[PDB]
Amino acid sequence: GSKKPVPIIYCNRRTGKCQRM
Amino acid sequence: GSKKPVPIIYCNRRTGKCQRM
Repeated sequence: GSKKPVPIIYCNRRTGKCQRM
Repeated sequence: GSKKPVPIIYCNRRTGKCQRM
């Protein structure tokens, strides 16, 4: 319940990946 | 100057702040 309610992510173009916080 | 083209940010609710990558 830390990233579910809050759509906080970070896509690192360097590695072409994205995840939630 | 890489986050300009790519709208990659990260708002840390913990500190209630958001910035670009």
